[PDB]
Amino acid sequence: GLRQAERNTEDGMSLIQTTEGFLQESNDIIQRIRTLAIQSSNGIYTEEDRQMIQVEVSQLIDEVDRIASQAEFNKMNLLQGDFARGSRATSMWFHIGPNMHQRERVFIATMTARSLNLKGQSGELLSLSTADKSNDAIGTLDAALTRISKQRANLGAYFNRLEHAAKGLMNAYENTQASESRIRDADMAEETVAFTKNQILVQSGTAMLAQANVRPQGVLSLL
Amino acid sequence: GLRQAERNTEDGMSLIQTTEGFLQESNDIIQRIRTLAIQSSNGIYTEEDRQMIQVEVSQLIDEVDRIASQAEFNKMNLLQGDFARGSRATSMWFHIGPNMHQRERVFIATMT
Amino acid sequence: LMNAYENTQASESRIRDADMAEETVAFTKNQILVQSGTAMLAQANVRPQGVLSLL
Repeated sequence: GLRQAERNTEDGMSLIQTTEGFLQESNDIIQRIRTLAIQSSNGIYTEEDRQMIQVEVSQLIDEVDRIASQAEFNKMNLLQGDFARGSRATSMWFHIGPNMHQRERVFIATMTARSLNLKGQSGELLSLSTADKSNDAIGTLDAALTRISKQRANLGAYFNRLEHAAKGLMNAYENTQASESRIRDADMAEETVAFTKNQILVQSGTAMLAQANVRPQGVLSLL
Repeated sequence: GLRQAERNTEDGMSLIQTTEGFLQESNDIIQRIRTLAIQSSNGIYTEEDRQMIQVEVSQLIDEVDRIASQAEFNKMNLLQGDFARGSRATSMWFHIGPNMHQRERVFIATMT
Repeated sequence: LMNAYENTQASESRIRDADMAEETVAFTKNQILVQSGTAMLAQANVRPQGVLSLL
């Protein structure tokens, strides 16, 4: 059980790292969006230039949604929110122990464009078409960065806890294996000594028996 | 009696070794929270940063409690205080000897 | 995609690739046990040889 639990913990660690992998790209894209919004707020650009910036924003919000709906693991989509706090669809657990309910729960919040305020509830994207609604567009991008960073911090906490659990599982496995060996495993030297003593005994006994069969022939001389 | 007592000694020794191995990782974790606390005391961090490192703090405290409640031996928990000094639940005696009595108590403090 | 590739390859190696250290340890233990077992079998083969001294 300890060996299997160590393996399971290390698999879950791999899962956490592969989720943080997509989280990194999401963070970088949101940061680029914030830089573009800072640029667009300037008063020297006309409406056409802001429209080009909006084309860029739409194009690299679409792939944010792409990572949200495609960041996957072994036949499990991760960032859709199936393993969120209030999610009903499913729950994610790690069996990190060798007996009964030695499990743990891991939460991954929604990371779709809707949840990050990059997309409206009706499907409209965050717009940089004019200065007025692009000046406050930063006020949603910093919140999106904060949410992404908070999820990353949660994932890192799970990472560290799973590392400590794996090390402890390995130590406990070694100690328990040693303890079991000291009870079931046989010491070769002492058992060999006993076997040699018994072998000498059986040879002596069979020699003495064989010489004991010839004892009663002495009476035959009387006849 | 002596032959069996030596086996009793070595199995109690194994139990002690297992307990120490369990406590090792808890010591390391507590060191980690101490480092995190020293980091958090700085005056440049904001409240949200302190909260997000408190996330890791909680994810370490629950690990400590998990280790305390799950560190087990042959059908007996150890770190939960069952074998403490004032503990009423049970007591531990190692029969390191070939005749009656010759037992020695071993105390394990609560680690919750 | 490159990041996902490296992470998923790490996971696959985690699940399938063998650890040479522990495998070598087990192999060594098994072959020592094999040597001891064949020595004991050879020794047990000549064990009933002491009976014929009675004849």
